[PDB]
Amino acid sequence: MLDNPFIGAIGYVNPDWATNVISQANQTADPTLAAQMRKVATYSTAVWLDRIAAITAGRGLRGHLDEALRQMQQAGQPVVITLVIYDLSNRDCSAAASNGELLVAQNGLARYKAEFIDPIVAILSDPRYAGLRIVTIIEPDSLPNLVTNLSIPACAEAQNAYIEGIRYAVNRLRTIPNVYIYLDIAHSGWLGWDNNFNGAVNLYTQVVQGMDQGFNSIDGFITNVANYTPFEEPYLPDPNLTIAGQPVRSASFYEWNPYFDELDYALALRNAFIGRGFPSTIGMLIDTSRNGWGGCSYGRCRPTGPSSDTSSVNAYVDGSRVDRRYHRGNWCNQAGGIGERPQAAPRSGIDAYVWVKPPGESDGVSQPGIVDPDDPNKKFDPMCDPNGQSRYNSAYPTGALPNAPHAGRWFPQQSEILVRNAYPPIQP
Ligand SMILES: [Li+]
Ligand SMILES: [Li+]
Repeated sequence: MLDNPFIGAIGYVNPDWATNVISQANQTADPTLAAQMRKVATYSTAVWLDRIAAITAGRGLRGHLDEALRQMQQAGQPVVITLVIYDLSNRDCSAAASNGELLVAQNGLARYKAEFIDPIVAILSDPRYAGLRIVTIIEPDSLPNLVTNLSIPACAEAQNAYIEGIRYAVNRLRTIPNVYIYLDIAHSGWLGWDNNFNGAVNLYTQVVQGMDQGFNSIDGFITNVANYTPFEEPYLPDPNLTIAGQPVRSASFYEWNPYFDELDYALALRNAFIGRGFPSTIGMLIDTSRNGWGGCSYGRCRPTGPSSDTSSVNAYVDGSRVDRRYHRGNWCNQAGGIGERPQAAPRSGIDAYVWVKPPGESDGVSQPGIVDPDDPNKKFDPMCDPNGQSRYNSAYPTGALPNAPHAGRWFPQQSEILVRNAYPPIQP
């Protein structure tokens, strides 16, 4: 088993996502933007298994793996395909409701094992796929809730199902020698504060220690999945820098969080886990699909230096940060930009920047009253309301784009914004 499956392999290109991108390009008036959209279709994005039906619907898990085999044969190089394992019972427990089909009180954990993990593992175990490198991102938006959100009944009730579900998933996947396993561990805007950071290190250490292979059960962690947090905040490199008698991390946008970006956060976690007994062979992934923050939106353009306004902490930080969101918890349908293209080992400790969330796919429908005919479990979330306030802090707008289709469906307007705002800009 490789130290890093992204070294010496080319990323899987999902033809179903790429078809949507190319269709968008053909509907794009601006010839420059259209050529950029066309180029985006050539990059590697992850295949999400977000419900039991995803295993067989359309080309299905087998179909994507067969396609990966074809790309491998054509390229004469190993292909690395990324899969997102995302169907825990009481999924996304801190949200008032989730699109996830399984509930703890309705045999959720048992069905997670028997109808979701087991058939996936049976497919991935097929000797036909032995030559691929298969990366599995384990359960976004799960464990970090057990650090910060246990006051919420759906999270407190989900504790064992999350722990036992994730242990089961990893234990079974570890029986397949070409599967590389990365646990999702949120992003800096969730677990950066000292108490959350230490609580997460404790929690994940306990979860992994209880797996069959202990600290050898996983290959690393991933941050920023489907989020927009920059990998680097180059004009705020020092969270303790004094402006107007106060450190810049005291700004309203950060609320004393010592981590402004995913590189610092991911590497700090990696060192902390190594300190707890994880082998130094662990590596971190960062989802850079939508965190470039080029172009202009939310009343600002990308900064090109520290703010000249040193009159207040907030003025300085707000003029210096590349993350332009109104509030760090604004996760739905943001007017961001595509980030760094997928690339292996960009810094020591980082296995790769990857695109897990596929750019252009919606984070959620933008108003209630509209049922998804193809998924009865998809539901409107107020964080996607373009006319609403953040639920995490109602002083701030959601920043969500209007006219969004249900989660996972192609979102023409956001796709154009994401490409136009790409950083570095897309090279057609
Ligand atoms: Li490694
Ligand atoms: Li930094």
